Amino acid sequence: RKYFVAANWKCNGTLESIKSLTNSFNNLDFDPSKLDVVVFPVSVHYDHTRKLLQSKFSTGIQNVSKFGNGSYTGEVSAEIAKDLNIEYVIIGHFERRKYFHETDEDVREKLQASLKNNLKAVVCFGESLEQREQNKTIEVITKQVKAFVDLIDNFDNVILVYEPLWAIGTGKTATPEQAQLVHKEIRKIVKDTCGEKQANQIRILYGGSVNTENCSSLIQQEDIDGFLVGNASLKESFVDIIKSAM
Amino acid sequence: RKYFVAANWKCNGTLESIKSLTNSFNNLDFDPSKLDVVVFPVSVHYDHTRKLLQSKFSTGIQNVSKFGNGSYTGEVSAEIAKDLNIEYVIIGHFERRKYFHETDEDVREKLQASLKNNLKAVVCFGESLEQREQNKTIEVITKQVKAFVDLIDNFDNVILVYEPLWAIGTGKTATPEQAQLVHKEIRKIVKDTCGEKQANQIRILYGGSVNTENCSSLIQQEDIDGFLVGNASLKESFVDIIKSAM
Ligand SMILES: O=C(O)[C@H](CO)OP(=O)(O)O
Ligand SMILES: O=[P-]([O-])[O-]
Repeated sequence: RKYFVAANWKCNGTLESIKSLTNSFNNLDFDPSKLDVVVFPVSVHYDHTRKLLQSKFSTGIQNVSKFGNGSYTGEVSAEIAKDLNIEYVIIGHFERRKYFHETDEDVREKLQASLKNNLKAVVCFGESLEQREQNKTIEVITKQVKAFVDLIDNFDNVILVYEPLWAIGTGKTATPEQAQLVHKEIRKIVKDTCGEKQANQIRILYGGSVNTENCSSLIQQEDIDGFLVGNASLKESFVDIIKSAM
Repeated sequence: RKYFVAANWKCNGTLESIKSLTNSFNNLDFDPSKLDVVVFPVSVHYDHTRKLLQSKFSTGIQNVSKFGNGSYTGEVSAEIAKDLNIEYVIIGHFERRKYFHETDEDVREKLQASLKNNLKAVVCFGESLEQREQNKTIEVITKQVKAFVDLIDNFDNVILVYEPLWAIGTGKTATPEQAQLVHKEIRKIVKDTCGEKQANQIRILYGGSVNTENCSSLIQQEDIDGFLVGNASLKESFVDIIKSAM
């Protein structure tokens, strides 16, 4: 599988901080045919970020609308993303499910709209602390993945992300071994639902706390194909996280 | 009061269509010291739009986060807007109340963040067909305005918009006089919750259907200080709607 390292800048940045951060990223010599490196700035920072990053970096946005063009004040359609050659979208991030009540059906509709417009999708899911302590991790992830997985018609163009919500902001820690087991089962669902080749092709990223210290322990696991990185991707040392995939 | 004519492009535009439309808008000679004219493109179109419009046109975005900077994937904070010199935000548009379940409390929180970060805000509210048919227009608008109105300190920098939801896709039609009656009531609510001077300063825009054939009849009404214009603002003839306020 081609490894995939993504920077989710979330709701952070200034014009000047992005100028310095993108300059630092550009100093890393990597081959984009060997690994994908994608930066997801805030929507209003996209043009600045895409201009400042060298062409080896891919870019995307952090959300996309389930509606197409029309009377949807504040939304960005997949059609507008296509017209701007915004290559990737994040869908289903836990912060959208938590604060903006995004549902599995919304994730399905956004994936559908994205694929129809030739956008590549980074689709997020994962179980809560209570679900995990109830031994419901596989029931929860299965339902979340089955909400959308039958739409995938090209297994390079959809990238899955496991978010261990039980170990985000809970004072709990996931280990590489724990993450590897969930990733194996995610790949088993894709297998079940879409077939063995397709399952062995798709990228499944880890979306819990990634930093320069733990990144290699994660990506060296057999079924962990890269990361969706949050706060560590706002630092110049994010290049060392990319190096773990090189 | 200075009149205020705003283009809510909603979720519409291509880079090419915006190049043509902004060129047509730039041909209109008007004096921005006498009239505010504000364009609200989609977030990922903002940079292109602001570079293409002469500064006589003010610009803004169609939504803003209720949260500040941080782990809010997909949101745009008021701090980020301010660093980009985005001048205006729309808050509380009925489409966000409808499709994204934005509440009065969300509107308040977005307004507080916006004003904290020295943005100007276009704040929308209005009653449904059922509410009007139950004779609850004033009760409903009083509650919607009182959810946020105490946050306003500079009554030039918050602009209210009445959206007659009862006449939007209902087959019902608001006459300019019916609009005027609600605008006068909104101004009375501001007078009694804030003060007389405050109420006489604040702009109250009509946010129902505005086109080249009705704009003159609306802006002549005493308590109508401009418009938040939808589909008609995607047309070159929007310049004639601007002229009606000149
Ligand atoms: O990966 C995301 O996009 C996350 C959600 O937590 O951020 P972090 O890497 O800091 O945990
Ligand atoms: O966009 P509205 O005036 O129909």
